[PDB]
Amino acid sequence: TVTLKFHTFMAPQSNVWQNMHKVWMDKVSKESGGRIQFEAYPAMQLGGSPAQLYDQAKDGVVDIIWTIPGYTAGRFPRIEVFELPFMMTNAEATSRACWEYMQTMALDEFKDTQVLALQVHGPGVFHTKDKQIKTAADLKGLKMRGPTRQVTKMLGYLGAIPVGMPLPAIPDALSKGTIDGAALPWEVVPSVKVHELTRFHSEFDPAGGALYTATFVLAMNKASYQALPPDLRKIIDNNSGLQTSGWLGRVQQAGDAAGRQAALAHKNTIYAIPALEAQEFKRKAAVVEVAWVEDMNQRGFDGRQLLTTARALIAKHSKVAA
Repeated sequence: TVTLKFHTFMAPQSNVWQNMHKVWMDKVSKESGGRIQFEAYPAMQLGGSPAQLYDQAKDGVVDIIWTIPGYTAGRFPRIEVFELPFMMTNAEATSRACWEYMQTMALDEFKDTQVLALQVHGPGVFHTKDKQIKTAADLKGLKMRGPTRQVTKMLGYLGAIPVGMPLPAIPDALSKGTIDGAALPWEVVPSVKVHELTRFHSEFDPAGGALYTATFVLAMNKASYQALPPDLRKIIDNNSGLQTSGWLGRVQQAGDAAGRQAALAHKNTIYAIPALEAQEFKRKAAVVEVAWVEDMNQRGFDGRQLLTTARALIAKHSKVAA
């Protein structure tokens, strides 16, 4: 028997905790006949900032974490390709692409942990207190939250004043007024009561693509993983990799419907930006991927190859998960 400590920043009443984290741990426990048990901690209950989750797993403070790599500035530069403007098709396909990309192109980026899964969320949405966002000019001078440097870089090119912060910080920032709005997918909105703190929501019609998504890593302490009995390690392996990555993304995007409905029930205004206007967003944001390629080249990586591969892998896995 082995008890693994799991830590993350999600609230327990969230779509992620209830339908991804608890489900994954329970499947692992059940498939092991109860030999693998978890002491699970949501809502950063074991202390620290969300940016510190990855190092807690690496350092063996806990055994497994689920975090956004970009919560730790410039630590994980190559996975950021999936956060560039208008990259994602759907989360399941793009999550599968993320897994294969890191495994084949950038295996050393996470080599200090045992990566169990990699995934993205559904299409990003704008949530604002006062201003409806119909065109990019409506963002001018608004203080807008993003989760990672590539999303805040895009927001800056759209004319917003970008503010980086992790998910749990968003309510206190909305309430004290250090931000006017936030970029989030629909699925997470009710877990932070953002439909109660904002009045206007602008999504992108699917015909125009997805403005952005963020990447997530499910990472395990390497010592803890190597210390498992081979039979229990196999159970962990069976619940790691490509299929698990796609499944996590699929479930995260499947919660978007419920978030939109919570907004609608609260009598908020939802607008869908049509594909034609989406083209003005892509025009304004087009330099972000050019700058990322240049940053990768300066880091000694093959930035053009990484972006070329990422688009191809998204295309390929979208044939599987359409």
